[PDB]
Amino acid sequence: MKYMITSKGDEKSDLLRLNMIAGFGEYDMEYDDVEPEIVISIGGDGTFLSAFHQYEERLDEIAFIGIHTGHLGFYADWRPAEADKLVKLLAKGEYQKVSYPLLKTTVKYGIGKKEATYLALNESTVKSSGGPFVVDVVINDIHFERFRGDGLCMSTPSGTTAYNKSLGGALMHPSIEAMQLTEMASINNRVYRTIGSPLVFPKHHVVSLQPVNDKDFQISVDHLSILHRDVQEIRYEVSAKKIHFARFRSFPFWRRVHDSFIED
Amino acid sequence: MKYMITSKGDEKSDLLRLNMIAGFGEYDMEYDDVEPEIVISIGGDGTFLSAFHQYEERLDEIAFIGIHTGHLGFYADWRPAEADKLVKLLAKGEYQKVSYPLLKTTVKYGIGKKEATYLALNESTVKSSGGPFVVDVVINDIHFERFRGDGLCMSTPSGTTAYNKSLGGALMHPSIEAMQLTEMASINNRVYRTIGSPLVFPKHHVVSLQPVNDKDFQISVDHLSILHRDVQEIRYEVSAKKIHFARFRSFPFWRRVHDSFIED
Amino acid sequence: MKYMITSKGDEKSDLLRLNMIAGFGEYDMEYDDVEPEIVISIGGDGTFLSAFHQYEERLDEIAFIGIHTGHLGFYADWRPAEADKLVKLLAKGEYQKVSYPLLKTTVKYGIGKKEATYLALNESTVKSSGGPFVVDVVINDIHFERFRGDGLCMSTPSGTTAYNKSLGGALMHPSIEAMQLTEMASINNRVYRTIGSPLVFPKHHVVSLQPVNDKDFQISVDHLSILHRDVQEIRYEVSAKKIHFARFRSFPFWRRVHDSFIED
Amino acid sequence: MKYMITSKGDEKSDLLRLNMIAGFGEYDMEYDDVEPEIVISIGGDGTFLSAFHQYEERLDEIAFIGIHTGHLGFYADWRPAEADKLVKLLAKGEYQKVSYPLLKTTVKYGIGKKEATYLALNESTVKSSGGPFVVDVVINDIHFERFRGDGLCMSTPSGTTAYNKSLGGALMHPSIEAMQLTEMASINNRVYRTIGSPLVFPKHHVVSLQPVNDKDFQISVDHLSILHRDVQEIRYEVSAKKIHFARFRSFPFWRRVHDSFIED
Ligand SMILES: NC(=O)c1ccc[n+]([C@@H]2O[C@H](COP(=O)([O-])OP(=O)(O)OC[C@H]3O[C@@H](n4cnc5c(N)ncnc54)[C@H](OP(=O)(O)O)[C@@H]3O)[C@@H](O)[C@H]2O)c1
Ligand SMILES: NC(=O)c1ccc[n+]([C@@H]2O[C@H](COP(=O)([O-])OP(=O)(O)OC[C@H]3O[C@@H](n4cnc5c(N)ncnc54)[C@H](OP(=O)(O)O)[C@@H]3O)[C@@H](O)[C@H]2O)c1
Ligand SMILES: NC(=O)c1ccc[n+]([C@@H]2O[C@H](COP(=O)([O-])OP(=O)(O)OC[C@H]3O[C@@H](n4cnc5c(N)ncnc54)[C@H](OP(=O)(O)O)[C@@H]3O)[C@@H](O)[C@H]2O)c1
Ligand SMILES: NC(=O)c1ccc[n+]([C@@H]2O[C@H](COP(=O)([O-])OP(=O)(O)OC[C@H]3O[C@@H](n4cnc5c(N)ncnc54)[C@H](OP(=O)(O)O)[C@@H]3O)[C@@H](O)[C@H]2O)c1
Repeated sequence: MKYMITSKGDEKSDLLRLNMIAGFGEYDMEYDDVEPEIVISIGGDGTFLSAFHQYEERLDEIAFIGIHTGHLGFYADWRPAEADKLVKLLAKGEYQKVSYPLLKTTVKYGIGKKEATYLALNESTVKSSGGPFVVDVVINDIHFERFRGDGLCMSTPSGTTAYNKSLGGALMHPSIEAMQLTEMASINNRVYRTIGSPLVFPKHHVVSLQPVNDKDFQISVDHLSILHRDVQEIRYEVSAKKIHFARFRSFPFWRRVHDSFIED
Repeated sequence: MKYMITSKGDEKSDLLRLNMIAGFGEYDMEYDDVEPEIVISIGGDGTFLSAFHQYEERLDEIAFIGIHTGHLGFYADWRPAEADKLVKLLAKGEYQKVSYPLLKTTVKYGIGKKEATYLALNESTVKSSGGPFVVDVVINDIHFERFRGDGLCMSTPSGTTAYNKSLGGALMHPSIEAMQLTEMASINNRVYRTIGSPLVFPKHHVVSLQPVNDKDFQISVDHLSILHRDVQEIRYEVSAKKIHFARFRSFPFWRRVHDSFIED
Repeated sequence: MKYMITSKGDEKSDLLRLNMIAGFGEYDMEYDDVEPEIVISIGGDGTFLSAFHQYEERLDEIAFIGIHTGHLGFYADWRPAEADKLVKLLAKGEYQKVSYPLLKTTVKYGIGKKEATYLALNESTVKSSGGPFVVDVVINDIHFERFRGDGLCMSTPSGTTAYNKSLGGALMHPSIEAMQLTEMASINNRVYRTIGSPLVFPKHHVVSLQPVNDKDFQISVDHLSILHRDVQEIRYEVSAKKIHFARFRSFPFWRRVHDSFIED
Repeated sequence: MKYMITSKGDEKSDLLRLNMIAGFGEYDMEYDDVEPEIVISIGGDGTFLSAFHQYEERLDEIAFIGIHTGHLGFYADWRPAEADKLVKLLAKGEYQKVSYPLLKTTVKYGIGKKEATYLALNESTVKSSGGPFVVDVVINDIHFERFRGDGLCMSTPSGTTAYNKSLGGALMHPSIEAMQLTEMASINNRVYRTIGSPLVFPKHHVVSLQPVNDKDFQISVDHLSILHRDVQEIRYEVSAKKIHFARFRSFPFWRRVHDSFIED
């Protein structure tokens, strides 16, 4: 079946890439970066995030795999030393698929726009253009809070180990179909009030951020960060779409969390 | 159908109880506190927790309802002024059922014991007998961390608004079948290391606490707190059992959270 | 003695300003905004911060007073209804002086620059140009940590109720001659490590931030926020300079904290 | 001059103790554990805390030194390998003295008692007898907050690296004459309100905890933890008394913090 390999582009990753391609030549197995059915990422988690966003229109037709050339990421998942074993396993068709939830982000504007929709594997965040940051937070059409602070982060389950974590969020097992909202430096006094706690939302729950003042926002979706102007609504929900992984071997989520934060 | 009413036992709750009983006399509707199919709690959330634990062997045959005589709890849910409307609605059989996940706790001992199993609607916690507190945390048979601190809290989704919240935990929608673990005053230096973050676990995941030193622990299950001696394992998992509520009207979880923490 | 009055510039503040000026005409008391000995701020804390920064070269020759036209700020301190009583008290010379510590910030560059020095009443912060943020933190010439995250905040004691607070910092009584450093969304895993906790530093302690990558930083000093380029060092220390307040009456710091965050 | 040595009482500490005593025999230098002028602690920080509490009536006449037989504590401060060098230095009278602030705790009761006063080098804490914990917090005679939660911790500056830290407190340089108050699992909703933040208090500020319900409290002072009954007031203040250290060499506080929490 058709595959492609992205590389971080340093000496180590390119050489491993060329080796795997040569390895794949002894099977069938066809290189195709337009319509791959396997996408192998070699580098780190940032490399892996770029690979996902490259093929974010073909998610239902692709199974991703990551190899880490340094740490040990949460998306890659294979050591360089295991590259040969992986070539043989991929070529044999010797894998089950595992799916992780994604986050759908919708930015609505005033005319012209032309709403934009984004898909995130880690998180989307919102901050001001700089700028006091003030939004009304609306959960399933009901006004929940007026947030004043530095911004908000909405994380997928596999994104919980990233930005979500730095902000005091929970780590959620990625079999849970949910998104998690954390505060960045909320202001709380006797007049301005936020929940404080991170909030975890199931599928079909919609979290809507609405401008109070100030309709310009710096919005991030994984690595991408853009200033959006004349924003009417930022709308968060668990995507109907999933990312599929090829595995292969047991490497439990909590073991990855252990290895990354406790040690090994 | 058979019902019973528990009261907080102050003047206000007893009178509302007697009124509802009189109200129920005009229907059928039979009072029975041994095998009720409806359990109405009048008081607060503590009243409601006592009602659940009274009937924790009959959960699959009961639908609970709470009335709050002060605040506004997360389990009750009806204002005293709505008592008459509720009598008519209960009597008519005019309700759908909503189910919340429960937490199963297993305490294993050395001979004699005779493991004990407990069911929690809010949380179970563990602290020392007093006492440095040190446990090994084992997730699905794999050693995750050695926790040193004041204790650990394992919360259900509806318990997230309680003890879980005070500890920095996430608020989780109770449609999510999960349990959440938070730290109490963890010790972290270059030698002792915990994850820090709260952890959210799906069904079938098992979290096991094992003594390092020190086999005596003060274990809480909702209101109940007991010193357990010669403990070999404390085992946490999402229960297969659920609590059923009678509703009635829309009162969304996030609206309850809003009313309780933001205002109204 | 010579005074001046700054106003927030809304209807309420301008009218109170003109009234106080008329009131001051019945005494002596001379209006002078070039070399005032009394600076009265009417508005909020932002108004007060602007007044301080206007006269930050004459601090040793000035006594500040704030009037709040809405809340209740930490710098103002007088209700509009008390304006007449304040005119008489100021004119009589009926006040003792109270001094608060200030924060000195030094930004060093590569040639050309021409180091810049700034004085802060609340805090100075550092974030990236956008941009992973990574700095080496050096305390009294010794390398303390490599910080990776969103930024750092260094707060004076009276600034602790502001940005410092949102970040998890301690509230410090302003009689303590100290500065406090908090983290913004620090990254911590088995490889990247920060202290986590806020750090409180006495006089003469120097905290130095040094670029790792990336020599461009968005630096704030109270309201002012500038992108500095080709930065070699950001240097934090308790200033030798103090701000002087005129009081008047007892309004204890902890009472102000109570009124602002608990209620009243 | 007269000295004494306490040991942790394991094989390693006793042998080092006997060696130092033999070493001290070649000077003058007299062993006296009733009225020592030098107290050397060999073990860890717990060993050191016991040594301080042994001689807490003679603080003004003593200079303490700690040797750590494992880690690296904040009070000891010398490696076993440096024991000989330390004997010679102590015997020569080749040291300046450094003083750290202490915390005075006063427990007032109803008749009989007979107030008790305690001195803490790390912290004093308060929790319930078990037991919802509810106290009124009164700062300099003014009611600041009604705290509901698990307890409160009041830490000295050198205690900030201990229990204070686990609770989210600031690390304070021990040249600052201050005490710091942190919350343990505070309850906060629209009805019950605490400050959240840690509070840092200068000398002469008095923090008073008063029972709301419930006059029984589990009070800790460093290692000591006692249930006090029929309590009317717990009163916290920076002590007029200081602990004196013998040094010797530069080992800056922030370097100790680095070594203990970052690495080395
Ligand atoms: N304060 C914060 O915690 C903070 C601030 C901004 C952004 N971020 C995170 O960085 C990600 C991408 O940022 P960027 O492209 O601008 O580069 P970046 O900030 O330099 O990347 C940050 C680090 O996040 C790691 N990472 C990626 N996914 C992760 C996951 N699911 N769990 C744990 N760590 C993960 C990456 O690992 P590799 O080295 O293997 O690539 C990288 O080292 C975002 O999606 C966000 O989660 C965090
Ligand atoms: N530091 C803390 O946050 C802390 C410490 C110990 C226990 N607790 C909580 O208290 C519960 C029972 O404790 P207790 O029997 O010993 O009496 P308690 O400590 O005096 O009760 C604590 C409060 O928790 C409220 N509560 C109960 N369930 C809740 C929920 N799901 N969400 C938000 N608040 C809730 C109760 O409301 P009502 O007034 O309506 O009854 C009560 O006022 C435990 O299950 C635990 O969650 C909290
Ligand atoms: N996430 C955060 O907590 C956050 C983010 C950015 C900036 N800030 C704070 O805002 C200050 C100025 O910001 P800005 O000029 O850009 O306008 P701003 O962000 O809109 O002002 C923020 C608020 O801080 C209040 N404030 C000022 N000094 C304070 C103090 N010492 N204690 C408690 N609150 C205080 C002001 O009160 P008034 O309404 O009376 O003016 C204002 O409402 C900064 O010095 C910083 O402390 C906080
Ligand atoms: N959750 C918590 O963070 C927690 C809970 C209870 C008590 N404590 C702390 O433990 C101290 C004594 O407790 P204990 O007698 O019952 O024995 P313990 O709890 O077993 O001792 C706790 C640890 O604290 C260390 N320590 C002592 N002073 C310190 C300091 N100033 N900075 C950093 N670490 C320090 C000790 O080091 P050594 O091994 O060298 O002796 C010991 O390992 C208390 O004074 C309190 O600060 C902390």
